[PDB]
Amino acid sequence: MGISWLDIYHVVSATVPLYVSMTLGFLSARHLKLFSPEQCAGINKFVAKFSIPLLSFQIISENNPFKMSPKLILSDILQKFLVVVVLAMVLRFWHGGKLGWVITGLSISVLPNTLILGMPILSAIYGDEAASILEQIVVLQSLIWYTILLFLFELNAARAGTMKILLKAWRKLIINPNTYATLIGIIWATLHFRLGWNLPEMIDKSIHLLSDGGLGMAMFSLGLFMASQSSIIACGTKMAIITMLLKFVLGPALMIASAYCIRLKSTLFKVAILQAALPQGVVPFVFAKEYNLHPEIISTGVIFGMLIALPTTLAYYFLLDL
Amino acid sequence: MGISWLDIYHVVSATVPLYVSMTLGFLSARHLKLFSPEQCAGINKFVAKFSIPLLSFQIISENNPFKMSPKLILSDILQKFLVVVVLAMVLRFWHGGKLGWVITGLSISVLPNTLILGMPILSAIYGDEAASILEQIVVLQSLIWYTILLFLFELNAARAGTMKILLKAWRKLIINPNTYATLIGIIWATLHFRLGWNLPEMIDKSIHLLSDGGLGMAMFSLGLFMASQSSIIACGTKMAIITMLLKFVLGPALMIASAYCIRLKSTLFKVAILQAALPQGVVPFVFAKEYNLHPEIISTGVIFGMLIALPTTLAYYFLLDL
Ligand SMILES: CCCCC/C=C/C/C=C\CCCCCCCC(=O)O[C@H](COC(=O)CCCCCCC/C=C/C/C=C/CCCCC)COP(=O)([O-])OCC[N+](C)(C)C
Ligand SMILES: CCCCC/C=C\C/C=C\CCCCCCCC(=O)O[C@H](COC(=O)CCCCCCC/C=C/C/C=C/CCCCC)COP(=O)([O-])OCC[N+](C)(C)C
Ligand SMILES: O=C(O)COc1ccc(Cl)cc1
Repeated sequence: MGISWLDIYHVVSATVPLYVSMTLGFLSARHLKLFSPEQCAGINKFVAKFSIPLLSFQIISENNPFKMSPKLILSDILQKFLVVVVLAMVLRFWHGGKLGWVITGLSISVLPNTLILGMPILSAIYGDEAASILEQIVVLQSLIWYTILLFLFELNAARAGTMKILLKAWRKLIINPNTYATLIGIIWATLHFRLGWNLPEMIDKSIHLLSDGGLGMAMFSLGLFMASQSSIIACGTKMAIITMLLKFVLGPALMIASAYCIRLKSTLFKVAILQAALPQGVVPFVFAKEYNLHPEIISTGVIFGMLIALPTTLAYYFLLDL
Repeated sequence: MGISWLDIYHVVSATVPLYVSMTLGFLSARHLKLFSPEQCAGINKFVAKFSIPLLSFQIISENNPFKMSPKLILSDILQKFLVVVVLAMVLRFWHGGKLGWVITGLSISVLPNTLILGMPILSAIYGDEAASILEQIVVLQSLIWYTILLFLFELNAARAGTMKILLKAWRKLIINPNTYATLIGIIWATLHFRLGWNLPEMIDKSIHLLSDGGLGMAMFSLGLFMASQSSIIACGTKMAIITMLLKFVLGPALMIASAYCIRLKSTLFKVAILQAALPQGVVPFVFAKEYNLHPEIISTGVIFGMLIALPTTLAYYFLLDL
């Protein structure tokens, strides 16, 4: 069946540390009362300005741009376009600030946590044939989709003529370290994998020194933020259910539609579909907190996702084989 | 001059990442204005409360108490006794508070940086045994000397009769994260090296996620604090010389005296002496900044010692080697 009992344990081992960090952050902010809200904001700003950009640079620079499969990229782009279209259509009939929910909808719908909790799960269920397609997904995710998400965040922030707002958002984006990180990362990937240049050991050691606890500190900030809320389900039960349906019932459905449209055939099809039902991630939450765009919804989604990501992933895996 | 030129590159490569993190912190605090003073204090608090204790626990757990060299421990204790007596005597006849000055002196004089700026250097200049000796010294440091320094910090904070103040310092020490970290690390090292109780990966992964970036974060905090002051050499002129002649002319000299007192022989007599003539670690800084005890003096020493680490250590190597 593939469930075994020595793989769903690998999943739990990969997931538990992210929970230990969140619990430590929450206890520190709530019961121990170490960090004031300003200090928590400073920690989150450090995560968003240094850890995340450096991790994105590493991810982009450690993958060959000339080996990425065009079909996978087309499928990912089509999924993102479809989710944008459906969210825009929904926000017209039902619901002021409409762009804010689009960013939130995209954050919790088409940005799975493929980096950490998507690697062991999928690598075990299908082997190494799924441990080289989830890096093509993660690199594309970081570069293209975090650049676009940051542009949308800046545009929304500037909103509160028309070319003035776009110009202001673009000007604030070029100063954003994430853009520089992604651009330098892709340039270095091209150079390394075409001309063979190797990064000097000093620079690699410096980057690995300053951006090694990025995931742990991100979880710490995410746990700090839930110390400032009244309940674990900050948004509410009704909104939490929608947050789950937007991540495990809509994202996977749009990914299946995109894969069918692109006609994915080999394990690419199943890995592409089953990686869209993965946990939500924390980078979207980090951005939401930094720009203060419905952080409660994102962070509430992250927890319950990471809880229920195993049963849903196994259900999708059983469905696919059928 | 006989030292192989590759050693110089090893030292420079081991030292560059720390300077890079320091420069990034300084720029973010002073030139980019990313962090307010409260946010910098929060980052330093996070480093001191979650990164340093976990790193110390790791260091203690990955050492075997039953292979420790008694002569090395006696030499290390005798250095700190000699330094304590000499510092008290000099502060007695000549010269706030004496206890605070004693703490600063014992933080700038008998607490070098061995973990990072000692292994690649003293192991690439002497051999492989030096790595084990430095590991033992670092374990002694993080186990007993950091705890004693924290107790002294708490005593100074309380002072700023005797039994009541000592009791208050003890009460404030038992809850300190470092105390619990070291007291659990020693017990776990005993259990793991006497019974084979390997630490489950679910816990090692959590500890690493929350402690890998501890060193980079400490350097970043040092850079932020240095940005807080006006000039790079904040302490002045007679506090940047009487702070380095106690770390490179007294810290090593009293180790040389203690080595003859204990009669260290072979490589030990040299590794144990040249490890004392190394730059200051950032943990004593972190502590001083947390407790606000003349942090400028420690920061200046840390900044100016990493530059002369190679000249001074080389001079000691070519002097003792005779
Ligand atoms: C068995 C495995 C070990 C598990 C830990 C259990 C230890 C023994 C049991 C209890 C004591 C432990 C208390 C620790 C919590 C901090 C101190 C405290 O106690 O919190 C605080 C003091 O914290 C602090 O400064 C900062 C928090 C430090 C958290 C430490 C996180 C890093 C931990 C590193 C240790 C590494 C351990 C290795 C684990 C792997 C082992 C295999 C005092 O508490 P309070 O009530 O007095 O005031 C608090 C309540 N108010 C605010 C209302 C007065
Ligand atoms: C030989 C040994 C020594 C070599 C050391 C090598 C690397 C050191 C380590 C990391 C890089 C140092 C940080 C660079 C920051 C650039 C400025 C910036 O990221 O944007 C900064 C903003 O930043 C920040 O807020 C965050 C600061 C932290 C930067 C983190 C960057 C992460 C990206 C890393 C990729 C770099 C890889 C190294 C190169 C490898 C390929 C050759 C904008 O200022 P601006 O001038 O770009 O535009 C400003 C325009 N206006 C003047 C109008 C304002
Ligand atoms: O981080 C550094 O470079 C200073 O070296 C040490 C770091 C942590 C401990 Cl517990 C002891 C020494």
